[PDB]
Amino acid sequence: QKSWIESTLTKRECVYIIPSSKDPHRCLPGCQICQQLVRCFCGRLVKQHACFTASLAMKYSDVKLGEHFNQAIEEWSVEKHTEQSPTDAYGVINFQGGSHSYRAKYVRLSYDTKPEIILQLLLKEWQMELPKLVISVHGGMQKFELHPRIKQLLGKGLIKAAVTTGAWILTGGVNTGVAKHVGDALKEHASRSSRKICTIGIAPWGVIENRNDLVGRDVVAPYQTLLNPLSKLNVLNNLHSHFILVDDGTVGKYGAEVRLRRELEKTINQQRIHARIGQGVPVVALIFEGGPNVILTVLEYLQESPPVPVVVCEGTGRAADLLAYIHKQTEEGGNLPDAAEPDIISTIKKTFNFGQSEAVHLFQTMMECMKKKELITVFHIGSEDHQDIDVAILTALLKGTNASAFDQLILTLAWDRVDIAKNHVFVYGQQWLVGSLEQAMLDALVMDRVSFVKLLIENGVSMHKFLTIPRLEELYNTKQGPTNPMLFHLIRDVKQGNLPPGYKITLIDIGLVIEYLMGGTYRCTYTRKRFRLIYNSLETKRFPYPLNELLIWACLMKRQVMARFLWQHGEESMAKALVACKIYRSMAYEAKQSDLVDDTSEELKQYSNDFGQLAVELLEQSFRQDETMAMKLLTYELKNWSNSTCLKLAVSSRLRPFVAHTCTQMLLSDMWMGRLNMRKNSWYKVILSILVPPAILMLEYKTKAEMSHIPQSQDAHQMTMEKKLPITRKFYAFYHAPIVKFWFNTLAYLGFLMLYTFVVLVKMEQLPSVQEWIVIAYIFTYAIEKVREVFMSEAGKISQKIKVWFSDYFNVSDTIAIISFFVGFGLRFGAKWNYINAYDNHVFVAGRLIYCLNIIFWYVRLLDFLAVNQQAGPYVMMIGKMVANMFYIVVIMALVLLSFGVPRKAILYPHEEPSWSLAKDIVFHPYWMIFGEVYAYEIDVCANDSTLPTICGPGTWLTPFLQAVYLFVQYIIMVNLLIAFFNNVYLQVKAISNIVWKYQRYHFIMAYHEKPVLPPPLIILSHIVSLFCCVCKGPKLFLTEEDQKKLHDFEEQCVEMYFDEKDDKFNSGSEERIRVTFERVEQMSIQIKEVGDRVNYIKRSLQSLDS
Amino acid sequence: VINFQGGSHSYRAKYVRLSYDTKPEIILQLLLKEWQMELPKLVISVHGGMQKFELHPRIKQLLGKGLIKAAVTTGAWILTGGVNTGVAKHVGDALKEHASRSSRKICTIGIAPWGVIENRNDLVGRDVVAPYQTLLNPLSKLNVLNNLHSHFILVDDGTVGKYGAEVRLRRELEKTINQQRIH
Ligand SMILES: CCCCCCCC/C=C/CCCCCCCC(=O)O[C@@H](COC(=O)CCCCCCCCCCCCCCC)COP(=O)([O-])OCC[N+](C)(C)C
Ligand SMILES: CCCCCCCC/C=C/CCCCCCCC(=O)O[C@@H](COC(=O)CCCCCCCCCCCCCCC)COP(=O)([O-])OCC[N+](C)(C)C
Ligand SMILES: CCCCCCCC/C=C/CCCCCCCC(=O)O[C@@H](COC(=O)CCCCCCCCCCCCCCC)COP(=O)([O-])OCC[N+](C)(C)C
Ligand SMILES: CCCCCCCC/C=C/CCCCCCCC(=O)O[C@@H](COC(=O)CCCCCCCCCCCCCCC)COP(=O)([O-])OCC[N+](C)(C)C
Ligand SMILES: CCCCCCCC/C=C/CCCCCCCC(=O)O[C@@H](COC(=O)CCCCCCCCCCCCCCC)COP(=O)([O-])OCC[N+](C)(C)C
Ligand SMILES: CCCCCCCC/C=C\CCCCCCCC(=O)O[C@@H](COC(=O)CCCCCCCCCCCCCCC)COP(=O)([O-])OCC[N+](C)(C)C
Ligand SMILES: CCCCCCCC/C=C\CCCCCCCC(=O)O[C@@H](COC(=O)CCCCCCCCCCCCCCC)COP(=O)([O-])OCC[N+](C)(C)C
Ligand SMILES: CCCCCCCC/C=C\CCCCCCCC(=O)O[C@@H](COC(=O)CCCCCCCCCCCCCCC)COP(=O)([O-])OCC[N+](C)(C)C
Ligand SMILES: CCCCCCCC/C=C\CCCCCCCC(=O)O[C@@H](COC(=O)CCCCCCCCCCCCCCC)COP(=O)([O-])OCC[N+](C)(C)C
Ligand SMILES: CCCCCCCC/C=C\CCCCCCCC(=O)O[C@@H](COC(=O)CCCCCCCCCCCCCCC)COP(=O)([O-])OCC[N+](C)(C)C
Ligand SMILES: CCCCCCCC/C=C\CCCCCCCC(=O)O[C@@H](COC(=O)CCCCCCCCCCCCCCC)COP(=O)([O-])OCC[N+](C)(C)C
Ligand SMILES: C[C@@H]1CC[C@@]2(OC1)O[C@H]1C[C@H]3[C@@H]4CC=C5C[C@@H](OCCC(CO)CO)CC[C@]5(C)[C@H]4CC[C@]3(C)[C@H]1[C@@H]2C
Ligand SMILES: Oc1ccc2c3c1O[C@H]1c4oc5ccccc5c4C[C@@]4(O)[C@@H](C2)N(CC2CC2)CC[C@]314
Repeated sequence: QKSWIESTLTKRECVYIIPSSKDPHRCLPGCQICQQLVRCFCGRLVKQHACFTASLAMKYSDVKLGEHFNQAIEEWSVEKHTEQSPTDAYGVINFQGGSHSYRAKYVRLSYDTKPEIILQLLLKEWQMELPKLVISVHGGMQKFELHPRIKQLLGKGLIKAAVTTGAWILTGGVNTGVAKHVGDALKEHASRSSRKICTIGIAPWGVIENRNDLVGRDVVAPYQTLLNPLSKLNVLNNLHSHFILVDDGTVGKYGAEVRLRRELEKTINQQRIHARIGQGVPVVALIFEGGPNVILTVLEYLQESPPVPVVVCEGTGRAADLLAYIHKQTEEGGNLPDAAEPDIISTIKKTFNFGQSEAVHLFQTMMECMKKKELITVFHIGSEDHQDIDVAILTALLKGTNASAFDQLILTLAWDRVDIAKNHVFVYGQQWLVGSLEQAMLDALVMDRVSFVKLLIENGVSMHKFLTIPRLEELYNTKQGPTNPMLFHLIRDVKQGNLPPGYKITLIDIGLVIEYLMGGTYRCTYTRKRFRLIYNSLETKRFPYPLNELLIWACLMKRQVMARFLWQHGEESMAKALVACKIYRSMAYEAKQSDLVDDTSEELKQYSNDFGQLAVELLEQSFRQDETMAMKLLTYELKNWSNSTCLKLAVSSRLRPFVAHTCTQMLLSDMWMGRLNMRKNSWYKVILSILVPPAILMLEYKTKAEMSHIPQSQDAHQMTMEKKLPITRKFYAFYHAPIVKFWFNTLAYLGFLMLYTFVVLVKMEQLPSVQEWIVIAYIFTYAIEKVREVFMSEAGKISQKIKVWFSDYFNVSDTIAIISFFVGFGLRFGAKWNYINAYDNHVFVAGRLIYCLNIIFWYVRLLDFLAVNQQAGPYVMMIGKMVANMFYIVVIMALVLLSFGVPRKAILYPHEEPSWSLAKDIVFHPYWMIFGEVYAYEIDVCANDSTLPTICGPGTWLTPFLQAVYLFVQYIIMVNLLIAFFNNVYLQVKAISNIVWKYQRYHFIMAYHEKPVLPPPLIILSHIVSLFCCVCKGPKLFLTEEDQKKLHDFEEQCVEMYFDEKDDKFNSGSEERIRVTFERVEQMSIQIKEVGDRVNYIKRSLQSLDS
Repeated sequence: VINFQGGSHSYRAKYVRLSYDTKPEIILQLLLKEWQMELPKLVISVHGGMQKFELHPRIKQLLGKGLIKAAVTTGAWILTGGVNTGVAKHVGDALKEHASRSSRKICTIGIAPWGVIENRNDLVGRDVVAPYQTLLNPLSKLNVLNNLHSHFILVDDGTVGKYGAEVRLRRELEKTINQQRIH
């Protein structure tokens, strides 16, 4: 029937009508007054039942003929004579808008609803979250009027208890008594926190007004909140979210829900608070201004398994304050103080007039409520006692119901409340079991509870003894937390597609993910021989560096707040940040290349740039402390990250601000020098020493101690271990310096162009000249070296070597230049000569003309040599970026060109056959007009000074007007638009070009450590040796053990200085000092007004003691 | 190194395990040259009662702050009992509140015995960076070292138990510093 409520829930009607006690009121003609006023013992009168069965019985006189044997008059029970029926009510009970819209729900169910059915209602149907706290408020109806001061504290404490725990608040529902003060607390401090606060009012379907207006199946009914003057009944409170309405008889009969509300508390406390915690949901009882039936409710909570605790307030003044006074004058669980019962029972009867007879009956309840003091928490207002009742609500669930501190701690873990756990669980004197704090850590890591991981580490948990292999197997294999939906896609990409449905993840599989993300020759510690054998066997079952293992975990599970926390703890801070920058970057690249409805690539790319910024800020901190030791931090092997290097990790991430940072640029500048001391040399001297080999020995070099921060080769280190440096060592130092390899290739390249310019300008005979064979020998041997750069570069995959190398500009240009040369040399050399006149062989012409065009590639390649300079380099990279940026302005200039050329050719040349010359003529002249050529005497072809007098004809007077418009658009609009484009894009392209230039000095300078000594006409001598030693049989930074110790102390010290100066800059800013002033002046305003009230309590005794 | 299991930070420290009959010139030669320590300008030998406990919160801030600003502004050594019972628990919690990585200037030297200390056999080793736990052992009653010290001097007369051998040697250390020139 498209209604889950109708198949399960229940209305119920009083179908069998028993009249009232004896008496109809007045009005002698008795036959009419038995219908007009006589109520049913149901409670409603006889004309409102309508009783489809007994409607045929009311016509006789009524149901059930007369006197009915007085024992049988009482016989109406709601079980026997009150018949059940389907729904009649559910929908939205939207209150008339005050501050906001304020929707809510209702059900109208029976009394005999089973406890499993009512639990099934709240969770599944109404889409509510299973809570972590139930605050059942209880007090007295209709009494009223807290003070203004106490209204703020009890109001604020009830909210911050519920929004920080995600609690249900069970109220009476109706606006009398408690719920008026519960909702006014919601009026003050809402902050739209009804998403987290779910106040559930359990009222009856009785004393509520406008019950017949709520009649309806799936009806969004409006409901008014106007205080009805003539009436005395109660309305619902506007700031509730859900209503449960129970009817036993009818309007009046003010109790049916006391059992059902209490049975609801039993069902929640039997449900698990979380899918990892065996403890059940706690229930607390808050007591405002109370009553006579309240005392039976408080005692019914304490006498139960489990013993639900009770929180009692004071200051309101009723039975609430009786429980405050009775609990106060009482020590631990003995009978009484001195005999002051005439003072107690007198105080009981001033609340409600009992009169010494059953006021004694209240005292047996007051002596059982002073008995269980441990489960009673009184909140004394006026001495800031126990600090904001939300502490005292949550503390009351820890003092009584004796359980382990583990049970106290894991309860706070579900609430996500550390200030209760720090100040009331980790107190002095608390004794802990051996494995309890470890089980708390395992729960807190899965549940993404960062501030508890911080608390458990400070209170004794060691991650070294904690983080085992099977436990870290679990941390990946949880769905009981915020998981990454991307990790399972990464695992199937490295296991070739096999996916069983259960599939507990192994660490052999995670390592294959890390090696896939880090790329290159990265080898994780999971996929090596030592780990696989001890993984088969299952101390050695622990990890040496646990916080390296969890930092990867937090990144792969996309738990950034956990990752930032686990980064600060442990060693190798700048390295872990660069690894994390790479791991998120690779997952961001996999996210785009994957068919998911949730991209989450911009989230990972932001996370990659956060750790990248941390790496730069640690390098800046290390560079300010000591320049030389910071350059060592860039190049020492890490021994926990696949023997990699902080440069190699940042270059792998393409993290430009690290490579462009002034520390790496000093290191790159010093690797360029080699063992030459180019601070006290000159570039004149390096070039001179290439041409004059004996001039090498007059050059100042660097000592072994001036090179401890520079990585070297293995055999280059052997040269340094031994004015030092005898003769044959100084030749190795010179010719293997990258600066020398450069000029020794540059001078050979300039001599190459001088020859290849000579070849192409001078007449070519049949056989090549001596100059031309030197050219061929260069480009051939130059091509071999380019083949060697491809094969022997970085990445094991041969096709991946290809994709990197064709990504640079001049490497693609070299490929076209090398191929087209031998196409040209082939046509040139391998052609049948004529012997009568050259250039009657069109194959030889085509070969020569390729030389004339191929030489452009080799002059533009001088920009490639010019880009080594600090000033010229950024401009060369700038030219390319400006061409790409101005493309669409130039396209517009090309359409304006064709808009003019086509009509000019059409008007001036009306008698043309189809020819490809027409394509030339519509483009040619209008293009040269952009560049200054007006063609002054071809304008106005019918003039006397015209150089085209035969073109004069019909309508050629239009073309001067066309060309006037053309050049206005080209120079005056489009050329000046293009000047303006470059001006206003200059600074941000010059800036980008500086960083790109500085980034790519790494790949440039680290290439010259691997290039041979000898330039590309003579390099073939070096390729023979390279094949000789390979068939027959990069740089590292060496450190002794006392220099690794001094370096690790430097890395640790500079990280400590980083977080201290970061905290000192935040605490000393103007923004933070104003607000801490703001928060203290707020508290001082509270105290002085409250001390100002105490000193007014002093002057009452001044008038007394003056008397 | 007797590196404590990381709480707030790494918190390294040293130890020696020496005798009772060490000559006063030898113990002075130990602290300065070998452990690369600076000769101080103040020695604050704290003394109190073991295992008693629990200062108030208000008095914990003033006595905590005053002991640090005495030591960081003078470059002082603080001589404690070393073990976590009694005084050194309150000396180190002063270091927890107002550290500001000022262990570069603060050199708290704990002189404990090699007796009542737990995990003494785990510290057995020539040039060994040994790990050391700070877990409150429930069944036990013995004392652990305090994590926020920097140097430990450990004197054994008999064995575990026998709670006094260092009272003479700690006092003879104070004689050697007061015979050295402050500058
Ligand atoms: C004697 C006279 C005869 C010849 C004179 C005429 C000479 C003509 C003038 C030519 C201009 C010369 C300079 C070229 C600059 C190219 C820029 C570049 O590198 O772009 C990209 C090439 O990315 C690649 O993957 C390229 C792969 C193959 C090589 C490209 C050949 C282009 C041919 C040119 C066509 C003309 C050739 C016609 C002539 C034969 C760089 O990569 P990316 O953009 O960073 O993205 C890479 C990553 N990705 C792989 C994931 C996408
Ligand atoms: C990492 C990437 C960068 C590296 C790239 C490196 C690879 C570069 C690849 C280069 C290869 C390019 C093609 C070669 C020429 C063939 C095309 C052609 O037009 O041939 C002509 C010459 O035909 C001949 O038989 C004579 C050729 C003599 C040898 C020179 C070409 C090969 C050299 C290559 C050395 C390169 C090796 C470099 C070292 C590895 C055919 O026409 P014809 O015969 O003239 O005319 C016939 C009619 N008639 C007789 C009536 C006139
Ligand atoms: C200074 C350069 C111009 C000079 C020529 C040499 C060019 C040198 C290289 C330039 C780099 C290219 C820049 C980006 C464009 C990529 C390719 C492309 O065409 O894309 C566009 C399609 O194209 C069109 O919509 C128009 C096609 C007409 C081109 C005709 C050339 C006329 C100019 C010739 C000169 C006549 C001179 C007469 C006047 C003096 C669309 O863009 P896209 O594909 O979506 O990509 C854009 C950016 N994105 C990747 C972020 C989306
Ligand atoms: C924007 C709109 C433009 C129009 C679009 C339509 C284009 C249609 C193109 C058509 C060209 C083919 C038709 C002609 C056939 C060859 C014969 C010939 O004319 O030879 C002539 C030269 O010219 C040539 O040899 C041809 C020129 C080829 C380049 C054309 C560029 C086209 C595309 C752009 C590529 C640019 C590169 C960049 C690309 C990225 C030789 O003869 P002559 O010079 O008359 O001299 C006579 C005297 N003689 C006997 C002594 C020699
Ligand atoms: C890469 C970025 C994209 C660039 C954009 C596209 C580039 C433009 C592409 C244009 C296409 C090429 C046009 C020529 C067509 C073929 C010519 C031919 O067949 O014969 C002609 C050969 O003449 C030539 O070969 C020279 C061609 C003129 C030079 C063009 C310079 C570019 C100017 C524009 C640059 C900006 C263009 C703005 C765009 C609107 C001669 O005719 P014939 O019949 O062989 O002989 C006649 C005999 N007679 C000579 C003795 C009288
Ligand atoms: C690949 C890299 C090599 C490295 C470079 C050094 C090695 C190269 C060195 C020398 C090789 C020269 C070839 C040997 C034959 C000598 C004859 C000769 O040249 O006679 C000519 C004189 O011309 C000259 O003296 C120079 C001619 C080339 C111009 C550039 C010279 C400087 C290049 C290198 C130094 C600059 C370095 C700049 C940077 C510091 C006279 O002309 P012809 O020859 O009678 O007539 C030509 C007609 N034919 C062609 C049709 C036959
Ligand atoms: C057939 C096609 C061969 C394949 C082409 C494809 C590329 C092949 C690879 C490379 C190109 C060839 C290598 C150079 C040798 C040239 C040979 C030659 O003919 O020399 C001639 C002169 O030559 C000279 O006097 C100098 C020649 C080379 C000088 C440069 C190399 C020195 C540097 C170190 C590097 C060493 C070289 C590097 C090697 C990689 C002698 O020949 P000839 O006939 O007696 O006389 C010439 C004309 N005559 C008869 C009118 C007088
Ligand atoms: C991957 C690289 C691929 C390279 C492919 C290799 C291409 C090889 C292509 C062609 C081979 C040419 C050999 C001859 C073929 C038959 C014609 C013939 O014999 O002679 C005719 C030649 O006519 C011409 O036009 C010759 C030039 C053609 C090549 C054009 C440049 C291509 C390279 C672009 C630049 C490189 C860019 C590449 C950069 C990537 C006419 O001459 P003849 O007959 O001797 O007699 C005179 C006239 N008679 C007959 C009237 C008397
Ligand atoms: C046999 C006779 C032998 C000598 C003759 C040949 C002389 C030598 C060859 C050429 C001229 C260079 C001489 C000046 C060098 C200055 C040093 C310098 O600072 O270099 C910078 C650029 O280094 C370069 O190499 C820039 C490019 C020049 C070589 C290639 C020719 C392109 C430019 C010209 C083409 C034609 C131009 C148009 C006009 C025709 C690099 O240094 P930096 O960043 O400034 O920082 C200084 C510290 N550092 C050096 C440690 C890095
Ligand atoms: C038909 C008539 C034509 C009409 C006119 C129109 C046609 C003429 C138009 C354009 C011609 C200009 C060509 C250069 C354009 C490069 C653009 C580029 O992408 O550069 C790239 C590098 O490239 C450089 O840094 C270029 C360096 C070499 C200079 C170019 C040669 C010009 C000089 C010789 C000329 C001498 C003249 C005589 C010879 C004939 C940079 O690319 P990017 O955008 O920064 O991308 C981001 C970085 N990334 C690459 C790593 C991914
Ligand atoms: C409109 C703006 C204000 C201007 C006001 C003043 C001007 C009034 C407006 C327009 C004037 C049009 C007529 C003038 C020609 C008189 C001379 C003549 O004969 O010329 C030629 C013909 O010329 C023609 O046959 C005219 C062609 C039609 C032009 C279409 C509109 C042009 C302007 C665009 C639209 C306008 C809007 C444009 C947007 C601003 C010569 O040919 P012929 O006769 O054979 O000569 C003998 C040749 N023979 C000896 C070689 C054999
Ligand atoms: C959007 C833009 C509109 C303008 C435009 O670009 C695109 O549209 C293009 C189409 C081109 C024509 C296509 C076909 C031919 C036929 C050919 O027939 C051989 C004849 C003879 C050779 O001698 C046989 O022997 C001669 C050339 C011609 C007319 C082209 C001329 C240029 C034109 C007009 C181009 C022009 C730049
Ligand atoms: O930062 C770099 C600093 C210096 C150099 C490079 C850098 O990056 C490269 C790059 O990229 C460019 C993009 C656009 C325009 C020019 C370039 C260049 C130029 C270059 O090709 C070049 C010099 N050498 C070879 C040449 C022998 C010197 C190789 C490396 C190279």
